[PDB]
Amino acid sequence: GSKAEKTLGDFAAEYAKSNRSTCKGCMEKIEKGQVRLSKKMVDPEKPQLGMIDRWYHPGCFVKNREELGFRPEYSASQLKGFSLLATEDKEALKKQLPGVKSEGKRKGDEVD
Ligand SMILES: [Zn+2]
Repeated sequence: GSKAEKTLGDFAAEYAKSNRSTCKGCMEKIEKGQVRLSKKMVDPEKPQLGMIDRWYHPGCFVKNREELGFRPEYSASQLKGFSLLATEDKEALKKQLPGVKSEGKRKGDEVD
């Protein structure tokens, strides 16, 4: 099967469908109807349950980005489903954690 271009295959973004998600970045519950992010990794406080989709707030996932293992080549523009958020949230995620384009992600010479 073909490789993905919208995600690096390690972290995700969506609106919070529920208050059942809790931010591991500060240990407070994530609010329904606003953005929530997660990373896939084995939980370091309970490794026995294996790789989980560990949830974080829009501020907190940037605060621990370097613990989560982000690099500029694959910032918030490489989260799952990021493109389906509102334009103001897509801008605000990049404004805190922006991705490098110099790899040739969009030159204006792809489909044009
Ligand atoms: Zn938080």
